[PDB]
Amino acid sequence: YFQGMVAEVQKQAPPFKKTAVVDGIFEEISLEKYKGKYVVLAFVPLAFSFVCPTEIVAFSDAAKKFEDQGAQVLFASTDSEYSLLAWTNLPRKDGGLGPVKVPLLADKNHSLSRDYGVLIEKEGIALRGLFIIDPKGIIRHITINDLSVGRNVNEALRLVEGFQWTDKNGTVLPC
Amino acid sequence: QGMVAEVQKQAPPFKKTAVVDGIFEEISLEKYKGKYVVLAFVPLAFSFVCPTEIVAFSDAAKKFEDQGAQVLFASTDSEYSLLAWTNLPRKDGGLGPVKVPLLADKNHSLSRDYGVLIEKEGIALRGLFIIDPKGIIRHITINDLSVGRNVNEALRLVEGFQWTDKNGTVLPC
Amino acid sequence: YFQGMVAEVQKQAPPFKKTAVVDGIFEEISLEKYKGKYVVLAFVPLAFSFVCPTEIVAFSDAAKKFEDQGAQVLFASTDSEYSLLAWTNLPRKDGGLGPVKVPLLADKNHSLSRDYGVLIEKEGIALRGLFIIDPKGIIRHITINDLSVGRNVNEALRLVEGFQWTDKNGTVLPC
Amino acid sequence: YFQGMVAEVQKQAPPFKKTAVVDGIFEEISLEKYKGKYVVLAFVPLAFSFVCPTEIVAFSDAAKKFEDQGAQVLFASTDSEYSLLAWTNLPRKDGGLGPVKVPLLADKNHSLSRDYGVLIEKEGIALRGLFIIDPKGIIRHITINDLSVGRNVNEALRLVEGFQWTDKNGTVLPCNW
Amino acid sequence: YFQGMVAEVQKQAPPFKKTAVVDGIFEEISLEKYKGKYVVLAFVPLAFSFVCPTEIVAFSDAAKKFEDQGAQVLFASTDSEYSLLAWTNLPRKDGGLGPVKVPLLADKNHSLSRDYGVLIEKEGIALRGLFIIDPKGIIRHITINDLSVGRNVNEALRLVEGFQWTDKNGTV
Amino acid sequence: YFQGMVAEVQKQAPPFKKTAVVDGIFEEISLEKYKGKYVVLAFVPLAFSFVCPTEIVAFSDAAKKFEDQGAQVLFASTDSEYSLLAWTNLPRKDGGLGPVKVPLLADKNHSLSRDYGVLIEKEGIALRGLFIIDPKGIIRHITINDLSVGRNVNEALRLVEGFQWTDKNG
Amino acid sequence: YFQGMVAEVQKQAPPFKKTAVVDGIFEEISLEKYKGKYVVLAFVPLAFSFVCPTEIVAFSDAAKKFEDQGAQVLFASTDSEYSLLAWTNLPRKDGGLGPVKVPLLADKNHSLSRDYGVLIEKEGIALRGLFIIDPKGIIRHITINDLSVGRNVNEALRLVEGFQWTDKNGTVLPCNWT
Amino acid sequence: YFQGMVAEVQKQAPPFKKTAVVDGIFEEISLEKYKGKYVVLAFVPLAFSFVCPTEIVAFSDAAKKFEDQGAQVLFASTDSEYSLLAWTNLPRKDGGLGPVKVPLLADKNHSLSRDYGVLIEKEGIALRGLFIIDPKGIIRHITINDLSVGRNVNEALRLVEGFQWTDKNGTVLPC
Amino acid sequence: YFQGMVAEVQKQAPPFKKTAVVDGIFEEISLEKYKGKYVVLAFVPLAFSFVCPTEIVAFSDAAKKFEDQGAQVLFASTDSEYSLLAWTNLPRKDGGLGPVKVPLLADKNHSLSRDYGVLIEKEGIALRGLFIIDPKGIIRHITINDLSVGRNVNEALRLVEGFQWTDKNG
Amino acid sequence: YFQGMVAEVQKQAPPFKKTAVVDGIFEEISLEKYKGKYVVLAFVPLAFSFVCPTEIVAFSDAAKKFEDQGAQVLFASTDSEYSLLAWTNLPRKDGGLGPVKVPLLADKNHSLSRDYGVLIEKEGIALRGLFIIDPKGIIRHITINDLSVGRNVNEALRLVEGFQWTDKNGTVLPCNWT
Repeated sequence: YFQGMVAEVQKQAPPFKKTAVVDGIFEEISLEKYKGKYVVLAFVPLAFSFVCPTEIVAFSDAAKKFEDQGAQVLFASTDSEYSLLAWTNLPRKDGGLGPVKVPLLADKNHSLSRDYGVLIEKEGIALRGLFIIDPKGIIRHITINDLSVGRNVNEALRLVEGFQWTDKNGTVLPC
Repeated sequence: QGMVAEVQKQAPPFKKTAVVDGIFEEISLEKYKGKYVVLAFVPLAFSFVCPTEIVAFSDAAKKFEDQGAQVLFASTDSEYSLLAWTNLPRKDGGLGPVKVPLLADKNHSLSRDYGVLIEKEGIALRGLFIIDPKGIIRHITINDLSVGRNVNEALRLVEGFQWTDKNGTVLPC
Repeated sequence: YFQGMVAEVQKQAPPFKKTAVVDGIFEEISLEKYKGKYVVLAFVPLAFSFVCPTEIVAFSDAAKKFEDQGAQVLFASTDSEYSLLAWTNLPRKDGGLGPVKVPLLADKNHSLSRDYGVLIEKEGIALRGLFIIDPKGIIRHITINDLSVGRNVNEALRLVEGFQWTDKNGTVLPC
Repeated sequence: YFQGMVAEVQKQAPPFKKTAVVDGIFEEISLEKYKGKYVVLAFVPLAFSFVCPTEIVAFSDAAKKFEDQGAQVLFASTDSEYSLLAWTNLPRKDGGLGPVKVPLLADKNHSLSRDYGVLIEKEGIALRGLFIIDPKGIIRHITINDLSVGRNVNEALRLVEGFQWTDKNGTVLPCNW
Repeated sequence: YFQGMVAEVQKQAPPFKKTAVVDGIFEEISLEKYKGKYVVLAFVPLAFSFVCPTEIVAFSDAAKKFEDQGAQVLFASTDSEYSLLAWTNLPRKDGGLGPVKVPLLADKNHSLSRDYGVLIEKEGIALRGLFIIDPKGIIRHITINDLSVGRNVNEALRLVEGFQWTDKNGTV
Repeated sequence: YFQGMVAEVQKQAPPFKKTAVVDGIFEEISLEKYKGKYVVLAFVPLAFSFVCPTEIVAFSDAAKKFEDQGAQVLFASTDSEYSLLAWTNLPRKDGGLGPVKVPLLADKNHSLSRDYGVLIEKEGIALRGLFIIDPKGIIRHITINDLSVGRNVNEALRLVEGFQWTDKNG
Repeated sequence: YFQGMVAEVQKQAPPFKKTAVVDGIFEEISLEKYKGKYVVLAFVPLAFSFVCPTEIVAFSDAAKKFEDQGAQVLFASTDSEYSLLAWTNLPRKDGGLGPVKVPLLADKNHSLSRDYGVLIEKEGIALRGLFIIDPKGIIRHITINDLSVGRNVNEALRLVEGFQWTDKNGTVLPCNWT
Repeated sequence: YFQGMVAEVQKQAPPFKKTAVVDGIFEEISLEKYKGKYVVLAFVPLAFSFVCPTEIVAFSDAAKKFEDQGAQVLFASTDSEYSLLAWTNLPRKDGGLGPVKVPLLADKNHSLSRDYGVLIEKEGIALRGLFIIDPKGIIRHITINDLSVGRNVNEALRLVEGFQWTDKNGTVLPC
Repeated sequence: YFQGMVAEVQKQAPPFKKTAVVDGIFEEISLEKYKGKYVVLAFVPLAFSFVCPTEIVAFSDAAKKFEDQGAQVLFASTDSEYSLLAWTNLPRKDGGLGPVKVPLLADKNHSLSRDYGVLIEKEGIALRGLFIIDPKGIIRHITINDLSVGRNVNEALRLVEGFQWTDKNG
Repeated sequence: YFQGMVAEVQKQAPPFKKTAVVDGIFEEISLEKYKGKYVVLAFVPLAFSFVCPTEIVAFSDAAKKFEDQGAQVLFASTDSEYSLLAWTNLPRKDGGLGPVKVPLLADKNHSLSRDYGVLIEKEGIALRGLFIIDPKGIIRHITINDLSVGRNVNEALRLVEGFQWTDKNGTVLPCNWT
């Protein structure tokens, strides 16, 4: 990897070091921290708002399903740490997300959304990306949607599992 | 003019020789404006991994016709390679006569332009792209070569936009 | 506005038409709107920031005075239109900014905090500023103050009163 | 600082060395002279301006308040050291500035007002700029009142005195002073 | 030779390394494997054409007639090595090319079709080329035939014979 | 075709104008002249050389077969027109060649042999190039040999007859 | 003449537009205003200085003599028009300039000196140049001296009246006479 | 001094080395030769040129008045050294110059006039310039006369005797 | 011909218009007036030269010799017309060449000297050049000796004497 | 001569190396070969050209007169090596120049004709050149004639000796003496 590249499947993923909200406190999160696992990132338009984050509630509520089986879930938004933290902090009648079981990252300089070729430059928001990274820092799987349609946590899950297994074995189940 | 197919933007036009029911016919992305399109790439003509996903992929046609969507496969393999790979039976690893167009990107323009081309290897990737009737790409999937994509994801995601784009209104939630 | 520059005193203010939360609704707001009036532009901390009860309340209390004396204030920040809303809805007794009587002008794509050169792209945060802009669009009083300081409402209305006086009639006052 | 950056807050202020009128005699002034002790650099538009001289007198009275806090006041304009020295040497009552307790600067070569962004290129004069410079030579505040309005010395004083708080505490105080 | 060049007569042949089919097994045949020997480099464009490729069977059946003079036969095309392998396993009756004793190089990225300059960049295929490369790696020969017919078998022997006799004895 | 390009199969033939020996006398020959017959444009290395005559006599003697099939035969070289004409005068026993029935184009400034890129520049000579041009100005065949072995008489004639059929039929 | 060029004899003189001190009031002086007369353009380094430079006085009295001979004197400096104005309103005995009958131009933005090549960039003053510019706008004569020494006014008038004469006759004079 | 700038006031005199006619012989004159003296460089229009006999003779005649304050005088032109030679031999009485006691700097490839900027590009002669240089190599005064006004022995010298003294004093000089 | 070239045989020697010494006075000559005749331009090292007046008087002496064959003799040097004029008015005792019968041009500003490529930028002088311009404006001949040898006038227009007869004229 | 200068008087003679027809066989000729002698280089357009080859015969039959003085004659043309061969194998009655006493250089890639700029570039031929070259490899004389007129040998010799004689004493000769 060099600085100046956009993420491209099969190639080294751009590294980060960023402030993050973990279980209600501030923590510094990097890609090197998780090297040795797979790391899943998913993007969303807007904090503290509608659009019905079906997929985010799915992943975060499904966080456990990722953890044991060998995957690491990460969220991201172009907000600052204070908005994300406040939006896990506050209750649901205040428009909160409630506490979640996965690490959340604040990219407030846009570096990540720029890195993976998601950011909408005019709107300062992100399309719906889903990217999967391996323990060597390579991006195995990417899905991207427009902002009217959601995710599938189970598709990503089994695909993760499969790529994991096939890496060590080098085979792939037939058909 | 690197077009670089990207989500929520116009689809790059391409015109490529393709097989429609065992006969040579020119297929462009122009034909179906007004209809959805799912453009899916396969690694190799006569690949070595497994036949019987492929037999299941080639079988699904009516499912995108009911909800008003077109299926297309493309590869950097030649038009002829794809044809002959429909003409070989499945027992030998082939296909047989099938109902889906098989696009030939040998010239590398299409696959390059959508960013699924591996420039060193001159082979396609696991790509899948959804293009709406007005030309905007609403979805893309990419997997690493070794594991296949899923027809069910495409089928679901096309109808999500069927209903939501159809209404013209926000939805609860 | 050349499609260039940054920000400079005198020469006409960079125009913008974006969005804002005015009194809890999203009114489409442009600086074009306020031609014929003075406009005072003020930048604020990130959502859910860390500040005392008095300072913040002050400028909401004087919010009405700009409406009175013949001028319009624009709160703005590199924050998001939705997050800010969340930070007015949440009442003060619970730690939220509470209701404010001025527009909160939302720049999440960094346009506003970019034209005026207050954004340090590393932090994604805007430094304090006061820009006096006449009905003609000319930037006259520049203030970069800095993160920690109160936006002085008596200096802001001193500016409104005095500048408006000197261009409205033309005689200064000595000394 | 690299040779042609226009001054920007939080970054090393452009260093200068310039002819200056101090206490009726010529002296060279540069950033490096003042090291850690703060510096307040203020520009004045014109020597022998028709504007009220009072803006200046107050500054002298406030200089001592800047001194007790470990700060230093400075003045600058595109006028040459003869115009500025002539504008101090004439009594306050006769239309000049008379003697004052604060240094001046002769920018006759127009370097500073550029590098610091307070210059009007066509007029070859300075705006009302105010720069507050730190021990390590960092610009944490700038204010520009255009040309029709002078500055507020109690404002600037709270700003110096008040940034010493954030510096020496290492923290930001929403309500403190 | 700088990289980026096109094949030129009396000059070093552009180096290449590819995957190639040998008797139904993958092998990396590169170029250097054959140093010290004439190297017959032939391109056959995309397969599956009505016209009869009977001439290639003359080479394949005569390849022991060739090899005795110290030559290595190679064909190539822009298909994938799995594609080539499929057209190699398909018998000749049903439109394939079943038997071969000669390596078939798959260059789909075009490095081989592009580097010796037999290419149509828009068609992603070559013309019908042949390059005879001496033991030093120099291109001694260039033939290019159009798409309608093909090349000629005895010509290659006549020329390779000629360059053997002339390169050995010095007399022309 | 654009100027500066090199010829190739399927592409327009470069135009040129050159001094040439025709049945013993100078003439200005240009490619556009012969549009409407096939044209076999070949090159040969040097005047008063050794391998050349026995080869050249082959196509030269065939002039009636190529003019019967509606073709025109041309050789070219970087030697001077004078060297070709004198060559044509020198009789095969003592002579290099003997008089001949086919036009011969001498490019002494070297620009032509550049145009089709068969010229070996460092030596200022040309290989044995073989080009077949149709009435539309398209090259249907190319052969590039080295200097030690001649081409063939039968192959060009067989090829011209071969492409005629596909042109007119299918 | 084009923007950015340096003043050179035999070429069109760069025009000028500047705020100037004319008889106690501000007036903007331009070159097109004098077309039909010669213009003697001069420069002085700094207002409110010592050593009572008398070159200026010489160009004032001699300005009377020019207008008698039909020429126009102009100074200039990059001192601001307030410094110059204050220094004209200032009586001479105090170190001031006293009253003056010639226009005095303010170069405050340095645009003119860069075009006649008399500007000192790092010191921000103008050399002592002397340019005689005719109705056609051409420079026939150049005198540049170091700032420390005054010009000879008598030579200025000598040659000025000189080139008006030679311009009328269209031929050189072997021996100057007065 | 950098090659390509055309002299200036206060700036190093361009170095040059040019064959010169001195008292009927050829000698190499470089300005380095005169380091430690003042040097004066004047340009005469031509050789055998039509000019008043009295004006030309008087200027040449004074090398004593320059020597007495320790200064060297030099004339120059673009003609070849042989033409100027013939003009120093050819008696004044005949309409010529006559013998002359100061070197004659002739440059027929024009270098000198180019370095000092008096080269008239399309003529090939220089106007009447006279330059004063001190025992450093700095240019203290520059006069470019038009070709129709000769020099003034008193105006060329007066400034010289003045610079010797104003420099020598090393003290400020009262009004 | 181009603007900025030097000079080349057959590329039409750069024209000019330049002040010339003619029979003792100044007269304006260009390479125009002589269209229709040949012109021989020749350069000499110096004016007032200390070297060899004899060859010089012998050079000037031939004028009618070029008029009879329809040719015009001009010389050129970097000495000014005021520097070069004085050199025809001086007797031998002072080193004078004498009054001469052929025009002598002063190229002081170097335009020509540089144009024809004989100039030495360092020395600021021209080597002895010779050019023959034909009525049609084409350079038919050029000779350039180094400075140590003059011109054989026989070598000067001998070539002209040949060109008259090559033209055939009838 | 920096490799990409064109032949110019007093500058290093361009180095060149060529196959040549000398006395009925080939050979390699270089400028490097002769260092220590002068060299007189002449061009002629083409082989079996129907302008009279009297210019070539002149120097050739005179080759020894350009020798005893310690000089060497060189001919060059754009012809091939077998073109000059065929052109030396015709006796003069047939239009050829027969055997020759001087080296005949064959430049068929033009490097010599391009180096000295005597190429006619569109036609790939040569004008009639004559150049004088010193032992130190520097061109002190150049003559170009059109194709229509030859090059007098005697004049050329006259130009050959004097340069030698004056190089030896470093003294110029005012008035020439055979």
